[PDB]
Amino acid sequence: AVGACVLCNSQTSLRCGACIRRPFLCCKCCYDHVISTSHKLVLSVNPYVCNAPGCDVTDVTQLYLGGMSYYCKSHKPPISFPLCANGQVFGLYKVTDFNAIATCDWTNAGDYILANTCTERLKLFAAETLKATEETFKLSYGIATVREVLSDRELHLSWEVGKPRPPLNRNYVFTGYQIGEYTFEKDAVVYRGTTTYKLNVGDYVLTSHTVMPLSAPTLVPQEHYVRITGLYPTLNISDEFSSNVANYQKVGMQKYSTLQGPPGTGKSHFAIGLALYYPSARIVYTACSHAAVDALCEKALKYLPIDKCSRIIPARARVECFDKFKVNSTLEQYVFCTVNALPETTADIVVFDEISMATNYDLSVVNARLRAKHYVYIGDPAQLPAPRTLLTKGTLEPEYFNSVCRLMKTIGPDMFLGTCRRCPAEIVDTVSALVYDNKLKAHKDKSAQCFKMFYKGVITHDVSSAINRPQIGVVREFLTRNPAWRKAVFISPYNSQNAVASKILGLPTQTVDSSQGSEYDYVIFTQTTETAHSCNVNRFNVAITRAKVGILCIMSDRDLYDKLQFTSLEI
Ligand SMILES: [Zn+2]
Ligand SMILES: [Zn+2]
Ligand SMILES: [Zn+2]
Repeated sequence: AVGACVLCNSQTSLRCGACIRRPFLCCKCCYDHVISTSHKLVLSVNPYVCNAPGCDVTDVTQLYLGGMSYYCKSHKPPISFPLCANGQVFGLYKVTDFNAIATCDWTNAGDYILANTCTERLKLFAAETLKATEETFKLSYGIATVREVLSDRELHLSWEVGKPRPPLNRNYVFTGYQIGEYTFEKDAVVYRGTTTYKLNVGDYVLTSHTVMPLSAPTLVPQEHYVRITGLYPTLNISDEFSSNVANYQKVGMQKYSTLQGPPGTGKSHFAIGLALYYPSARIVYTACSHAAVDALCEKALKYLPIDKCSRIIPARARVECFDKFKVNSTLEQYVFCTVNALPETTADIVVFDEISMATNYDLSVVNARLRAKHYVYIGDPAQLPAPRTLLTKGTLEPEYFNSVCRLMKTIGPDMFLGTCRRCPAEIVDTVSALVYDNKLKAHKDKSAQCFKMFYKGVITHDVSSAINRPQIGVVREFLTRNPAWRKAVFISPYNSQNAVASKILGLPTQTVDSSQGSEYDYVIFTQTTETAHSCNVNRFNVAITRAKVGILCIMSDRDLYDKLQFTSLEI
């Protein structure tokens, strides 16, 4: 019951009992929370409530200080002072944005906009409130019961009555009962057991968690040094990494640094190269996803001592991680760990990659568990953000993804990798104009294997996941005449479309959001629909920037189709 205001940092003992995170408020600000919102319960060592028997008066605007206890207007003694007096609430040591953040439901984009345009402490209140609201609601979907078990990879499901049903994507992970975590893909449903337990009938919940509080800021205050501080540069750096030396120096002359790395521009190369320039430094490589850390591991396995590297895995192990480094050895000079599994340690340089996919919660967790001399944030605000499962009204723009992306979109990034080495020029040219203001350059020539076709087709829906069978049919007609594409990866914005494409075409499939950070020779993309999800420029950017040799885009949107600097196909 001891703390300081979360708005002006004035110590007090008053906590709001209506806020889900019960923050500490001083006497001057508590008055504005209570007199401007619906939040009227104030908490202290003793609940501010009428102490008279049988009274339900909890509104502090209706309460009075009588003697040492608190009473309402119908029970207060003659000599009593109003608790809410002189723009203050009685407490020891005797706001609009805070009010919005405290009263919002996190379903509108404006909520997330405020949560990133506010003060740091407010940013941390919003983050923890959001996570809480996300969790307190994950308990309101129906439960799953197995009708019949057909194969080892497919089941029949029966859903509970009264509650809504959660979608069947990997984003919606489930805990089985403790038979292990499970994911489902949309009659028959495909099941994926983190273990090889033969899911039987009579078996049966959405994963959840407990919102631990936060303490560290999203970004530590910036520090600009006069020279490389805390690190010892080499003087014989491989020529393969020589282009990044001027950037590798800025990292050492600053507390934190921002790198915008468009697709195929060499982000992982910059990351592992930072260690070769500082060969004595302890480096923690972290990201929110397991695939990102594994990508950084695979890159290290080529340029770094395989004996100074460790892949930290959570004891609760769902996906397969990297199995070529020492597992769970925090003592190594090179530690590769997801944010949630971060140990409480120290380092010289911390590298946080895939920053577009980070939440302000993740950023705080890192600035806490990891105390370091230099933090490096690598990503691209023109790529996809982390899913905000409560956001249903409005679109979150890149400047509101997190604090780092806001910086990259407002003041600019500290470093910008401007040469794409992966994609054919046709792709590079298209994205450079679409999201990079023509600042992205192409190293490769035009492949002449980048084609586009405008075909709206027919849109069917499995619940809400979209499907366009006619667009799959067009792809089938294309594969019969382009054999070199039988190895192509099918990519779409919809899981259901991918499922239908797997069966009809036989190609490996991937959603755009799951394709992020992956590269492929040939890519086949069907927009499937003309929706805000299907036409998002970040999503379209990621999708087409996956191809190294060729791409075929079956388009549903006239604008994005015209912008594709590809050869048009007819059929
Ligand atoms: Zn205050
Ligand atoms: Zn409140
Ligand atoms: Zn009373």
